[PDB]
Amino acid sequence: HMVNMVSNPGFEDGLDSWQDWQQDMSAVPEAAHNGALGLKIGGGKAAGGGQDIPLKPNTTYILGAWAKFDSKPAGTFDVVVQYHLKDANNTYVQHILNFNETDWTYKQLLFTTPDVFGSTPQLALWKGDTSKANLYVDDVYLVEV
Ligand SMILES: OC[C@H]1O[C@@H](O[C@H]2[C@H](O)[C@H](O)[C@H](O[C@H]3[C@H](O)[C@H](O)[C@H](O[C@H]4[C@H](O)[C@H](O)[C@H](O[C@H]5[C@H](O)[C@H](O)[C@H](O)O[C@@H]5CO)O[C@@H]4CO)O[C@@H]3CO)O[C@@H]2CO)[C@@H](O)[C@@H](O)[C@@H]1O
Ligand SMILES: [Ca+2]
Repeated sequence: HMVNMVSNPGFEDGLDSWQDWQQDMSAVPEAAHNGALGLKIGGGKAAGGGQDIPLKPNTTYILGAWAKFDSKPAGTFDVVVQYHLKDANNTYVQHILNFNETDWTYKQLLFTTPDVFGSTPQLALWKGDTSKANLYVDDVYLVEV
């Protein structure tokens, strides 16, 4: 843990640097874990957003995040680093944190990138749950160790 690769990782600059795929995202105080703002992804449909992050090859990273649903979900909220390999079929690979908690929860995983990327890595915040539960996420981490 030295440098955070994620731009606008605490949503303190609103939605700056975050793609909004289903127009279901807002940066609002009610969703804050730290600072003034957090990301709210509205319940009722599957929705999310993300950021393209070029990574170094052959390198070990920690992916981490804080999340909570404001109500018991049926599915999960997922934070993912995803990219294609450069191989026989360009395998798609996903390093996935799953959340279903209604208290602020920090989760983290470790992964090591391939020698060659088949595509540019993407950090996705994917609230696949389809209940009425709203999802809060804040303080996302992607750091080389
Ligand atoms: O909308 C216009 C906009 O689209 C953009 O492209 C988006 C696209 O719209 C989707 O939102 C898409 O969403 C995908 C996520 O990126 C991610 O790939 C996600 O991956 C899932 C996976 O499908 C599967 O569900 C998996 O389930 C796991 C689970 O997490 C757990 O591990 C369990 O134990 O195992 C199961 C497997 O059984 O988990 C992953 C959860 O992250 O799926 C979504 C696909 O529906 O992302 C696209 C961007 O990458 C852009 O094209 C944009 O330009 C355009 O304007
Ligand atoms: Ca914040």
